[PDB]
Amino acid sequence: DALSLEEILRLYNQPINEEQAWAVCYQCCGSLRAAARRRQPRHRVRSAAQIRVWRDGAVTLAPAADQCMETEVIESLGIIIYKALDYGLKENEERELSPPLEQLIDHMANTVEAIRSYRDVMKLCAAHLPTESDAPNHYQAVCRALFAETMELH
Repeated sequence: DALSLEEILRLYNQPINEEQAWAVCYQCCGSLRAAARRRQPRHRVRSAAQIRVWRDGAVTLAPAADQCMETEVIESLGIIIYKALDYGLKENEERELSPPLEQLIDHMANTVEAIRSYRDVMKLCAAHLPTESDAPNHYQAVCRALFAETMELH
């Protein structure tokens, strides 16, 4: 009923595509934003195991095998996302990321030459679309589908 992003990465044994990153990012903060709104303990994104992907097409961060501020969660999330977008490459090689995406990840994880809150992140994910107002439906579908298609592999 929910696949961890790490299960999805093992079954396909390949990286998520750009869009899927944009999705997981949006979906995921959207869940974090709505958990801080109920004032819930903030968890760091340790590994892609914690990123539960839902049938209905939500993405929610789990608590890890185990203070800490918002900007930190954003960052640790951005990192897993990079790492996922990275699956199965060696050291010498890194993936050509489409600039607005590099630019998103670099900003979430502090790798640049602003973004202080989950909200900020979504405004950016949503900016990636031809119509800004489409985000919450598109990024559902996208994830909804990444679940469906992964269950087809079993």
